[PDB]
Amino acid sequence: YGPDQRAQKKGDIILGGLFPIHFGVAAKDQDLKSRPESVECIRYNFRGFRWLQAMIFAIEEINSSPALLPNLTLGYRIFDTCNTVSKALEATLSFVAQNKIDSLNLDCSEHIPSTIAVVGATGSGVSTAVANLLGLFYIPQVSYASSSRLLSNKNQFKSFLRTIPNDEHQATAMADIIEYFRWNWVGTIAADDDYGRPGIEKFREEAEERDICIDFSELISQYSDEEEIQHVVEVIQNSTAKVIVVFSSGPDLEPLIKEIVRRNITGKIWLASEAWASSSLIAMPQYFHVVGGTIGFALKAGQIPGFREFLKKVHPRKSVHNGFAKEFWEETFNCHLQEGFRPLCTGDENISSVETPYIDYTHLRISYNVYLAVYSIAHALQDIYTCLPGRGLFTNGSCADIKKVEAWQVLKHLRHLNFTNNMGEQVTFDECGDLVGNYSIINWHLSPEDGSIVFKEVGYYNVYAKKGERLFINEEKILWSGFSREVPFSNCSRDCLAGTRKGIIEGEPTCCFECVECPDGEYSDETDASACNKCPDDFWSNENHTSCIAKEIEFLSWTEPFGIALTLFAVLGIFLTAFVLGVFIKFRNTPIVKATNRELSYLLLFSLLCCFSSSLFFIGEPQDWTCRLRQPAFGISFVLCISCILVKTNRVLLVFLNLQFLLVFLCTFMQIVICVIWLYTAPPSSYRNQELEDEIIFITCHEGSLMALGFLIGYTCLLAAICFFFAFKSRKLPENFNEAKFITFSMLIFFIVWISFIPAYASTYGKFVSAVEVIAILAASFGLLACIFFNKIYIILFKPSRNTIEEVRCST
Amino acid sequence: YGPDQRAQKKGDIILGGLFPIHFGVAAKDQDLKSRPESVECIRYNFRGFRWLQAMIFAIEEINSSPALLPNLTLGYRIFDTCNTVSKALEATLSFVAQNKIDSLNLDCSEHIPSTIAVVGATGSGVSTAVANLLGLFYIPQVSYASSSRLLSNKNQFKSFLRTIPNDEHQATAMADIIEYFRWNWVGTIAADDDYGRPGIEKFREEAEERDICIDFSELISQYSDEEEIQHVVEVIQNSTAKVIVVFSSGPDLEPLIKEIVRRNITGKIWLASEAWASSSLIAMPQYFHVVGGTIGFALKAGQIPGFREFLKKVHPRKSVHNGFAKEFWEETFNCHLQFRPLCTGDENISSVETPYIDYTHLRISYNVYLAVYSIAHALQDIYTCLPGRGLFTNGSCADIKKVEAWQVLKHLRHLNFTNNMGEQVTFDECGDLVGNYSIINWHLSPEDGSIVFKEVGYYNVYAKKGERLFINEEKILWSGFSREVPFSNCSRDCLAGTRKGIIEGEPTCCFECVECPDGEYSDETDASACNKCPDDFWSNENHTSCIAKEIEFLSWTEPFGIALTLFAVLGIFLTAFVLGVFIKFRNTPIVKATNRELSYLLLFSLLCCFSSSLFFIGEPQDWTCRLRQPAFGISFVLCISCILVKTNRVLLVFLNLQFLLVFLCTFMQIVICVIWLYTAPPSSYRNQELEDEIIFITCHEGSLMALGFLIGYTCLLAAICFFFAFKSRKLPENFNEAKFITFSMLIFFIVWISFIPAYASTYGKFVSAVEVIAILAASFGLLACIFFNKIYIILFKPSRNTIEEVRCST
Ligand SMILES: CC(C)(Cc1ccc2ccccc2c1)NC[C@@H](O)COc1cccc(Cl)c1C#N
Ligand SMILES: CC(C)(Cc1ccc2ccccc2c1)NC[C@@H](O)COc1cccc(Cl)c1C#N
Ligand SMILES: *[C@@H]1O[C@H](CO)[C@@H](O[C@@H]2O[C@H](CO)[C@@H](O)[C@H](O)[C@H]2NC(C)=O)[C@H](O)[C@H]1NC(C)=O
Ligand SMILES: N[C@@H](Cc1c[nH]c2ccccc12)C(=O)O
Ligand SMILES: N[C@@H](Cc1c[nH]c2ccccc12)C(=O)O
Ligand SMILES: *[C@@H]1O[C@H](CO)[C@@H](O)[C@H](O)[C@H]1NC(C)=O
Ligand SMILES: *[C@@H]1O[C@H](CO)[C@@H](O)[C@H](O)[C@H]1NC(C)=O
Ligand SMILES: *[C@@H]1O[C@H](CO)[C@@H](O)[C@H](O)[C@H]1NC(C)=O
Ligand SMILES: *[C@@H]1O[C@H](CO)[C@@H](O)[C@H](O)[C@H]1NC(C)=O
Ligand SMILES: *[C@@H]1O[C@H](CO)[C@@H](O)[C@H](O)[C@H]1NC(C)=O
Ligand SMILES: *[C@@H]1O[C@H](CO)[C@@H](O)[C@H](O)[C@H]1NC(C)=O
Ligand SMILES: *[C@@H]1O[C@H](CO)[C@@H](O)[C@H](O)[C@H]1NC(C)=O
Ligand SMILES: *[C@@H]1O[C@H](CO)[C@@H](O)[C@H](O)[C@H]1NC(C)=O
Ligand SMILES: *[C@@H]1O[C@H](CO)[C@@H](O)[C@H](O)[C@H]1NC(C)=O
Ligand SMILES: [Ca+2]
Ligand SMILES: [Ca+2]
Ligand SMILES: [Ca+2]
Ligand SMILES: [Ca+2]
Repeated sequence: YGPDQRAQKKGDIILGGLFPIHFGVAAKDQDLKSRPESVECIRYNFRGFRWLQAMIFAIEEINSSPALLPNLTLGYRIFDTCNTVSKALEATLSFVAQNKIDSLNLDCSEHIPSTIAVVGATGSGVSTAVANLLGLFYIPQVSYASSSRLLSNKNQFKSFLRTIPNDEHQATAMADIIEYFRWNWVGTIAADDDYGRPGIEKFREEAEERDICIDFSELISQYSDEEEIQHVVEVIQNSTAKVIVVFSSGPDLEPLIKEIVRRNITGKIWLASEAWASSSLIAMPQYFHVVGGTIGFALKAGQIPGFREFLKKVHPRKSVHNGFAKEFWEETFNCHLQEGFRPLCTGDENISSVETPYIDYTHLRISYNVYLAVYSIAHALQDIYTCLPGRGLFTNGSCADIKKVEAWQVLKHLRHLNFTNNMGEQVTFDECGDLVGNYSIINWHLSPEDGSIVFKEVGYYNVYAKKGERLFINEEKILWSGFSREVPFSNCSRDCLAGTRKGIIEGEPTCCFECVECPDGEYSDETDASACNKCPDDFWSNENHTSCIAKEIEFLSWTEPFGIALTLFAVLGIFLTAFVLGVFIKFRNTPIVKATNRELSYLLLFSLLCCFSSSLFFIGEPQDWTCRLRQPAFGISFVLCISCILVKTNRVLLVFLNLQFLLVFLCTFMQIVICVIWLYTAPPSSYRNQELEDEIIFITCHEGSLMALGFLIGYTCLLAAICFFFAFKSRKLPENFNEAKFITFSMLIFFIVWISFIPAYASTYGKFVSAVEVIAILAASFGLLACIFFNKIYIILFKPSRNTIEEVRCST
Repeated sequence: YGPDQRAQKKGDIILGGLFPIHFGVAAKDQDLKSRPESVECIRYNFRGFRWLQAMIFAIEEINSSPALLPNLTLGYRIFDTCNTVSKALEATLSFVAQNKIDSLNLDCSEHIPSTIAVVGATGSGVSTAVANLLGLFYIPQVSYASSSRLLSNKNQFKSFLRTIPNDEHQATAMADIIEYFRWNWVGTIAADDDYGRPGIEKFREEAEERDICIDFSELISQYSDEEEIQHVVEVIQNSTAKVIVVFSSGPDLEPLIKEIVRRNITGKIWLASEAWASSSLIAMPQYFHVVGGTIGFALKAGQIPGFREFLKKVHPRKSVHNGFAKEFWEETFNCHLQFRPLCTGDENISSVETPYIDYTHLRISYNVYLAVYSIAHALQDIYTCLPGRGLFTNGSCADIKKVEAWQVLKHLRHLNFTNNMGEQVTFDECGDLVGNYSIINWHLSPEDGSIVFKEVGYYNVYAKKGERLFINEEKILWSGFSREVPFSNCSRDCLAGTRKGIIEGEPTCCFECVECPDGEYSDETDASACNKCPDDFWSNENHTSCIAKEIEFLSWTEPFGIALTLFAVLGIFLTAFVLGVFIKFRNTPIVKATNRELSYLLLFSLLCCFSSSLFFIGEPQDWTCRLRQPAFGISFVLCISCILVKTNRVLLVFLNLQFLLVFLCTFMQIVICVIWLYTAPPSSYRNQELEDEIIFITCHEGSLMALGFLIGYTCLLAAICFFFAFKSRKLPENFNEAKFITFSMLIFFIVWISFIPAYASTYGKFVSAVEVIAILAASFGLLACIFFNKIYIILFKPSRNTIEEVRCST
């Protein structure tokens, strides 16, 4: 009536199931020279047998309780799929044998039992192929471990339900894990089925959202040959990425793991999915120098309060409704049962003496899914049983009949299901028939007692919280590759420090770059800069281009000690001129003072008080008003002083008011008219220039027109030359204590100071070019004050005042 | 047993058939006392009807010929799938009904026929679901239009064969088309099934190798609701990529196309796969402002001779074995068979424009023809087997009257036949067939206003990589117009003055051009690193290419240097005239009155003084700048020391002593010029620090103390002579010589004082222009004062009486 090896028991209501008792089929090649024969399944799976026992224990538990489904019993027909689509299709063609006869009008035993619900398959290709056929007859299929997203399409899979979350949240969780430890450079490996490809595509979308670069991406399989495995290992070994993300199962990853262990490749960081993070085919001590320190996902554990004793009650003779117990007994103890080199089995053997994954578990993660997968169908049937007329889920509020139940009525009550389990948590299904739950994050260690691999919990993924606040990882429990508390470095290129930029594009992806220094006018202080940023105006870049600092303004100042030293030599001149004026005003109507002109000497001593005070326009910060008055002050004061010297000597002044006060006004007026035309045609101005150096701003003054500056100096030098020539011709003539000799000396000192000044102006730098124009004024101003006046002051004031000051003297 | 309407004919060997007579099914989802019923198909498909008629015509043509399978007949049973997996599984269960009883031991009618082979489905999900159920019983399945790569796995699909190539070459061809027209910013759209998804993953894998950046990737479906369509359209119209690559079919693309038409989105470039490049659902003229100008692939054509005449003979009452003809006659003429009027039987098939009779090429109908003939040649190879040469265990043949499905599968695995067009047909180890592609482009007809597909190229799968694609650019209208090739790059290419230089958290295809700073350049049209311009060169103005620098010095061939050279040669040629008059007119009282031998040592020092100015003209070198200053120093101290001991007033009374006072005064400067050059020598120096455009060649003088000593000693010896000669200006002796000595020593100081501003006021190339005139003025002033008045008296008219020993004494 189907497959030979089966577990079945009769009752009023039949359920079906499909479990992996073997890992696969025998690898043989069909040459088709003869009739094809049925294939054999090779490797025994003990986890699958425990999952099968979960169904039987749940069904018997419901059969023993009068709270759930009174006066009604359950049966089962359970087969083996061997992780192959063909054997699953052979079993599910037996599930639909009665339903298909009525649809094909084939009209032969007529005693075929009916299946109203199936606890579905493990893999996601097997489940799709089963659901394709079960959807024709609306038979519900409650899978416990199929987690592909493609089964959430309710246009194609009308009657599919599951008790496991799908793989969108796990891909997003791996993206959060990679983003958490600050990595960019990864690689991906997938199985070539319906479980690997959507997980890798969702992870690729999530990683491309968060700027994570993928180096290599490969597909592997259980039946891939040797050349493909060698090519994948060459792809892995040619890469600098340490972090590798795997969506695969155990049987699909075991060839690649064995090949990587054979070449002994150490130092990779494996990120595991739910299928192989707890797999005993890969969690072996022999491989721990390759796969140590693996970080992986797990489901949430469950409590079945009587299950281990039921596992221990197994026996190959007392299990008459289980056809799978005999081979479990043979593979567990390595012997042979006599059919009613391997020795003969006896019934007196102990389950606890052999370490197999049948009772070596510490948690229940998929067996709890099988437990709820039976209890959901049981509460759907109970919801059918307890209905009151007029309040059903049908047209007129009518109710289905518990004596005559059809599969689509159970499907309709499974679409509206809300029941509380043994822990007090509520179980419902979505509009896509899904169920949601948390994840655990575990890490592979090495036991110090027996050397096996221990899965220690390091964190959780809480699916109910807001986006960005879901992952929790404790870093103090992670051992990277079984040791090495340092977090490993797994991004492409090392970061550029301050004063550099990411700079050069290469043709590689964005994660790989270089480091280039900034120019000499800009600043950059950040890790991984893409450009260099310009300083604001009147700022210049700091050394190493980390920050930007201010700029220094250079001018002659009032408070620096050189300016303080130059102010006192211009104050001393004023208080020496105001002493000569004091002696001249107090000691008037005396022969020396009255012998020459008294009124011209007052106008000469006022012009000297203007010549000393005209040097203070060259000290300080230049502005507009102190550069439009800087040159006319010197010009007018010196032409007034030189005119008063020239017109006073009286030898060729009156013999060739007064006629001598009118030769001063014209000579100063011809300079005033120049200084008015200059300021009303082309005025001087200030300037803040930055062109000599990039770190010093100089404050200088533009003089405007140079012709009006040439006239200003040429007229003064012309008048001093006329005075020098007219005073040189009277040096021997003694009159007023040999005055023309001292006038000649003063006009010589004026030209000596000018000729000494004209080298020094064109050879100095800023803040020192306004330092020569003060000493050039404060040398001529004492040279025109000493020679004319100090000899007469000595005769008037000191001891020659007894006899030398008289009208008899100062005549020869 | 099975579906209601079918096309069925009895024979000795029965073949199956699965064709899409309809496009899809309706939507009904509720379970309120349903006992849910059969789903209805909606839209009629005439192209699928033509494919079904191709299979029927091939079977009838095989049965008419005595040269292929004699004394035997072929039958058929053909169903409809409506592009649905469930509707195909209902028929496939009817196909395997006899074999299924034996496996389950279900045991009854016994009249169930046995199907030998199935002509497979169109879609790549429907074919997978059929192949899963058909591989149990080893019934072969030959598909005419499924092209997914997932069907090439022979561990899972043990009995599946194809007559259409898979989609590796199509995705590689799309990558070659994109690389040919030089784009790097595209987008992708794929159908959400077993057709679109591996093809778009293969295209992504090929496009990462060729440096093509993808902007967006989205998935569509036939039964998508409204919100997904609005989201996909909003993804499309935020992108700057004009090139969109679609890998889907007609019914899955139609809702998105309708939504893009209603929002009037224009300007995009569509790249079509084989499925919708000839689809009439998308190629409506009302959509031409959106999808006009599409570039797509197409298969290779075929020839079936009497096929149109077979198509023109369909009739609802003369087709007794084809139960699909009644709905065809209703849908073609919009009438009703016994508000739609009542049909008569006499309507004309050529009066209605449908895709049934208007095709102009056969592509998939030839695939159905080749499928049926492949099965027939496998049966003929079974039939003509010689005993002892079989393909079975002991070399034994099969039996044609008791044939089974696995025997036909074994023979189809070893099939090699020739078709009506003269080629060879065989399947490889994955049951795959290899073929070329044609590349077509959508135009608008100027007569009917419809859409015309014009061949612009071919893709050749038998050539070496990089030599497969052929495209004729002269035949492409890029949107129904616009012969210019469009632009799809993320950023425009940089120029030679700039560099490709930013990173934004954006893909490598997107950048911006940063201009090179003053001093750098590039010289390529896409440069990832701006280059520093080489040494002694500088950027021009736009940093697109840089030019050399200008070296600044006073030169021999510039006219100013020529003028200085002439003014220095005139002094030598005037000194050699005074020396000629002094040598010819010797033992005469003017020449003999002073020291004659000491006046020959002064006209040599003047010849050295004029020639010492030629070290300041030209390019500075190491030897010129090491002899530039000592030559001036020794020549001027010799020329001043020969004047100092010549006046004779305080020289011999305060060739015995004059030469021994010349020698010490020149030796005291020779020792300085030896210590300076053997302790701290001067050197040449090229400097670029003043300006970035001009290099200056100047000279470092080394120590400044040994430079100050020369000038100080020279001015000291010129001041002592001035003081000693000023005190004798009135004394008349040898024609008032001390007055002229005073004038010469005054002119020397005037030239020095005039020189000292101009050295510190000039720039480069003019600072060596003042040091020549300052030497050529002192050298003329130390000659004109001394050696002209005497020459005038000796040579010209005062030679009669003034030159005598009675004169030149007072
Ligand atoms: C104040 C002053 C007029 C300089 C000055 C000072 C004191 C002096 C004492 C006696 C006599 C002339 C004197 C000139 N400001 C002008 C300055 O900007 C620029 O000056 C020059 C710059 C170049 C060449 C010459 Cl030829 C001069 C002068 N001259
Ligand atoms: C050739 C020379 C010695 C300049 C020279 C030329 C002709 C001259 C004629 C008469 C007398 C002295 C003369 C000096 N090269 C020196 C030059 O580099 C630098 O010179 C100076 C630079 C700054 C200050 C002074 Cl004080 C001098 C001089 N001096
Ligand atoms: C768009 O970008 C592509 C590549 O990103 C540019 O194609 C390059 O053009 C230069 C100039 O002849 C060639 O040297 C390169 O070999 C081309 N690249 C490739 C990959 O072939 C194309 O020119 C750009 N189009 C623009 C800027 O209009
Ligand atoms: N859900 C996985 C299968 C799976 C989950 N947990 C497992 C444990 C063991 C083996 C397989 C599994 C899939 O879709 O393919
Ligand atoms: N190649 C398509 C099938 C196909 C080819 N041409 C078509 C024309 C119309 C519809 C479907 C098709 C597939 O694999 O799915
Ligand atoms: C790359 O690695 C560095 C450590 O070298 C780390 O600080 C950084 O966050 C990583 N990720 C980036 C740049 O995205
Ligand atoms: C890996 O690198 C080696 C270099 O020795 C090369 O030969 C090989 O083809 C590479 N494999 C890849 C890129 O898959
Ligand atoms: C393999 O790699 C491990 C890692 O350190 C090393 O200890 C060992 O020596 C290597 N070789 C073998 C043969 O195990
Ligand atoms: C299930 O029932 C509980 C209690 O009646 C209710 O609080 C909860 O919202 C229900 N769940 C759903 C999905 O309706
Ligand atoms: C998931 O985890 C969070 C916090 O760890 C917890 O509050 C929540 O109850 C968990 N979910 C379930 C269904 O227990
Ligand atoms: C597209 O543009 C709209 C309008 O600005 C914007 O709201 C949306 O976020 C953009 N992106 C996508 C993916 O739709
Ligand atoms: C669509 O837009 C184009 C220009 O963008 C315009 O010519 C055309 O008429 C539009 N079609 C409509 C509004 O139907
Ligand atoms: C198929 O038949 C042709 C015709 O003789 C022959 O040339 C060819 O070698 C055969 N085999 C293959 C694999 O094409
Ligand atoms: C395929 O394309 C090439 C290029 O034109 C051509 O030579 C060849 O004949 C075509 N057909 C076949 C069957 O190879
Ligand atoms: Ca009970
Ligand atoms: Ca690359
Ligand atoms: Ca025949
Ligand atoms: Ca991005």
